[PDB]
Amino acid sequence: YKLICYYTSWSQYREGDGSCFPDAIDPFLCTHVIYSFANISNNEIDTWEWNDVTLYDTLNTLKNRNPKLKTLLSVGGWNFGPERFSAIASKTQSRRTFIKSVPPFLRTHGFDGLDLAWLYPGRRDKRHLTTLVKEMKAEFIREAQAGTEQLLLSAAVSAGKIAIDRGYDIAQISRHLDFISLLTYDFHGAWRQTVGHHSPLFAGNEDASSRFSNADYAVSYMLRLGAPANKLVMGIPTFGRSFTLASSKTDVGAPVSGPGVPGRFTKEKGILAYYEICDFLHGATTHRFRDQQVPYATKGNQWVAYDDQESVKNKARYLKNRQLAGAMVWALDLDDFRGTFCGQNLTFPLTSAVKDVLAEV
Ligand SMILES: *[C@@H]1O[C@H](CO)[C@@H](O[C@@H]2O[C@H](CO)[C@@H](O[C@@H]3O[C@H](CO[C@@]4(O)O[C@H](CO)[C@@H](O)[C@H](O)[C@@H]4O)[C@@H](O)[C@H](O[C@]4(O)O[C@H](CO)[C@@H](O)[C@H](O)[C@@H]4O)[C@@H]3O)[C@H](O)[C@H]2NC(C)=O)[C@H](O)[C@H]1NC(C)=O
Repeated sequence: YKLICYYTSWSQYREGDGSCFPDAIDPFLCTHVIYSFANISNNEIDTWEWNDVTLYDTLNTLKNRNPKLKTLLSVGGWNFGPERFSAIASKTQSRRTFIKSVPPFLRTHGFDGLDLAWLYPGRRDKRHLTTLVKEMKAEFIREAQAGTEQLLLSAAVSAGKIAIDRGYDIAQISRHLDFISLLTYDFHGAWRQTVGHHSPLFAGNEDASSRFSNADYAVSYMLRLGAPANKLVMGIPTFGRSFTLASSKTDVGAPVSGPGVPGRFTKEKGILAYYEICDFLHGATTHRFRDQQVPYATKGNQWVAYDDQESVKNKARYLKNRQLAGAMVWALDLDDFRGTFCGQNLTFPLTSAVKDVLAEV
């Protein structure tokens, strides 16, 4: 099984213990580690942060301890305008220029592949995305003639039915990608004025109309559309989504006023790292959706949807049962990487729980 793990560059800036650098990563935890995110300048792949060249080197030295470890550099991301990807892929000339700049950059910095994080292609982009993937892969095939191991090509893809139907030719890109990571943790949050879980595994016979907004539906749908199970990787989150309640009601459908209060370390309204959730739990009431198989907690007027060791193990078993290629984790820097916030002295408790299940078979 593959265990794909993302590391985000901006996590180096969090204060105190929240600060995470590539060397905090256990070389034997994941099979693949993806660095997020690279930029595109003058239609060529480029660094993003001032010290990326140094962090690339730090990350890639983990391979001196685990020679089987593979690293990839992810291009795009949320702070990368989707329109920007749009413009590059739409024109043969700018697309060729970008594709050509990739292999030498990857080789120079010691990466084993490129991850595409175009979030997200729209109806008018579907054809160009296919073109981008095909031609990128052909270039990688060509570059390997030089005697070096062929570069890997992956992509992070929406798990939302409407997003999938609108922007992706799944049957086509599946044949050119080495693996596809499903973003199965964005099924709510988004700004909708009700309380709900962003990463449920199953639909849950209760208050539903989404009926498409759960991991099981997304996986089934991808398989139906033509993606082979052996190229599909299921996304598992290591963060939680928070809400400020509008009333004293805590159960399903409870009214919400806006996102939750920022965490001390991550400092972003609406999100909390798992290590911050471990702290938040002291004094909170914990619950679990029996149908969706995911937990949530409340304290004061704060409501948090998250994943714990039990739900993450549950998701890992599910993907093994569907015979998928593996799991993807977003993100290592949001897991209890120091192993000092969540109690039982274990570094990366969530990611380790997934790895354990995956190693059972
Ligand atoms: C990821 O990559 C993107 C895309 O490459 C980076 O975005 C660009 O960032 C640069 C640096 O801040 C910046 O380019 C500069 O633009 C100057 C003028 O600004 C306009 O830029 O913006 C309006 C937009 O509507 C245009 O209509 C105008 O024509 C300009 O283009 C431009 O003057 C400046 O060019 C200087 O070139 O710099 C040289 C050398 O210092 C100087 O001698 C020249 O006289 C000149 O003034 C420069 O090119 C721009 O704002 C961003 N543009 C784009 C394409 O988005 C992004 O920074 C990067 N991200 C990260 C985090 O690295």
